[PDB]
Amino acid sequence: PDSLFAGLVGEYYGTNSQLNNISDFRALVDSKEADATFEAANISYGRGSSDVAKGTHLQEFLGSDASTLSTDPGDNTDGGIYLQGYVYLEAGTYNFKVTADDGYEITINGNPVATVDNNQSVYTVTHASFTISESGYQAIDMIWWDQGGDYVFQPTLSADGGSTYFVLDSAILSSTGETPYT
Ligand SMILES: CO[C@H]1O[C@H](CO)[C@@H](O)[C@H](O)[C@H]1O
Ligand SMILES: [Ca+2]
Ligand SMILES: [Ca+2]
Ligand SMILES: [Ca+2]
Ligand SMILES: [Ca+2]
Ligand SMILES: [Ca+2]
Ligand SMILES: [Ca+2]
Ligand SMILES: [Ca+2]
Ligand SMILES: [Ca+2]
Repeated sequence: PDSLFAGLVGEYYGTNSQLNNISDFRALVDSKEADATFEAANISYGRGSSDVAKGTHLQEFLGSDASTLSTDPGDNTDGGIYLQGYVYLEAGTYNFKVTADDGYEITINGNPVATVDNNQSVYTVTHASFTISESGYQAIDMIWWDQGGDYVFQPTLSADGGSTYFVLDSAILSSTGETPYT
């Protein structure tokens, strides 16, 4: 049975190879078991320095979510996270605005809705709008990585045409698509 919690299922992967793009990180995820798992209940991570994959930097980056880590990974040069689960959204129009170092991809109901397919120092992109056709728990997944140096990841979402944005957190996240009461 899968744990029901108000968050996404988190997996962390580290590597001593260079992560240059989304393909490289997804290949890392498919290559092995997660180096750690966690509950992603407050998806606003970092900012920090001196490589996410070194020392306790992952714990610092994950902050409020670090207390759910399954283990303390050893050192790597490069690393990233894969989050998957569900997000409660009412039918309507939305767009992401993401602050990140390095890149990332977010999908909703299997369709990319926010993509940065390269390394970058901290940058904020306002992404194109997408529609939700039916109110309820939408499938969501995210990948983010750090090739080294600084690291930050804060996807925010707007329901009102970019006037206000919110962090994805325990108010609307579900690990399985059932209603969490945690
Ligand atoms: C040179 O380092 C800078 O740029 C790279 C991307 O090239 C980022 O990954 C890193 O965090 C940032 O500090
Ligand atoms: Ca895997
Ligand atoms: Ca460590
Ligand atoms: Ca924090
Ligand atoms: Ca905590
Ligand atoms: Ca730069
Ligand atoms: Ca690297
Ligand atoms: Ca970096
Ligand atoms: Ca505003």
